[PDB]
Amino acid sequence: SLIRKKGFYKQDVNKTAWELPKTYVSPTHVGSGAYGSVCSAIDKRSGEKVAIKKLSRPFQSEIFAKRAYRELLLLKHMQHENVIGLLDVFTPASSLRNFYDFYLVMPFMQTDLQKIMGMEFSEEKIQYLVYQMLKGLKYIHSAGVVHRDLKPGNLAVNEDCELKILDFGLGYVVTRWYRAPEVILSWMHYNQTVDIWSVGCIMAEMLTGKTLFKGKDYLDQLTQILKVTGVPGTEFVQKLNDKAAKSYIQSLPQTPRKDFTQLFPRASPQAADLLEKMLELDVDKRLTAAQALTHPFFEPFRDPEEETEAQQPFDDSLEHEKLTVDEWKQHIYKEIVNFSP
Ligand SMILES: Cc1cn(-c2cccc(C(=O)Nc3ccc(Oc4ccncc4)cc3)c2)cn1
Repeated sequence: SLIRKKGFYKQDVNKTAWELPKTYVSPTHVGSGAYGSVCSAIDKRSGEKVAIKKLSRPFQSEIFAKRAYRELLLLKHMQHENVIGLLDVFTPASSLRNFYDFYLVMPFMQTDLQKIMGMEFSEEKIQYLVYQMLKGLKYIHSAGVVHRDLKPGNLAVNEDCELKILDFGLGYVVTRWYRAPEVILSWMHYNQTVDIWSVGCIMAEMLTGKTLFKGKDYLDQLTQILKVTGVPGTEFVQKLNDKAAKSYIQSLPQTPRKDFTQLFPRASPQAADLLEKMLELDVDKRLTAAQALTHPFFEPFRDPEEETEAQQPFDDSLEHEKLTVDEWKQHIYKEIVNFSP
């Protein structure tokens, strides 16, 4: 029996106890989150900087354990340069009795779009960033995984504006500025283009420095959205499965739509055209990621070779299962043992 597996040391990070393999040195607090915390560290085998997320009591309930397992599997499955992935995964535990937590090792990302937002970007920087976003989205979408909560805080960037999508595939009055109207209002069934709406919202915010859509409640956010999209016509209205929402729309002053040239008076024609095609209420007309990648806005950067798809769909399998915390610990433990970098 052991206290922790050999080649592990104990060190305080941000005033909590961490247990790390010897190969990871110089841990430095990065952030504390809702289900874990993150430090940066150096892999002395190569001197590369990595992020390490310590899961916080993942085995306190079945909900917590399923969540932790899902994050592990989603990170393991995706292999794309614009989608954050798994470099390593470990636990200091030597047994199931000793198994209390585990750690995920990922490439270190300096910051994210939320921290460098607020300000107006050059259209070339917007081109590069949004192109990377759409490549990552095309990949996870091709694996059958949607994000559903894409926002600037979910888009990590390093100093060279290399971008990785975070937190893919996961009440009160939480902010929903970047969520698609069909998600907020559940007035028709959604598809993968829910993320494309978010891209539009983010791109607009880069062009203007101002958040496109806010509002204290869902009705106010809808009013702000219709200011931009215009009140939709009968073709869209017929697709609503919410009869009260349909009646509400048909009873509004029928305000026409766009001149996104007028809405975004400093954007290029290609930027405004792409925004027009992403900020589209009709979920069957809104661009997919793959279609948006073909748009003239990305011509200076476009490389179809980089626009890869996942070779296999994301496949779990236990996603519907209702198991005990002990069984979830068994499966997670197996996955950690079987990992290979
Ligand atoms: C609860 C849940 C989470 N997930 C999930 C799924 C897929 C990816 C991530 C994720 O990006 N996680 C992640 C993001 C940022 C992290 O922190 C950094 C900080 C700096 N550089 C790199 C990573 C660590 C983990 C999380 C599914 N269910």
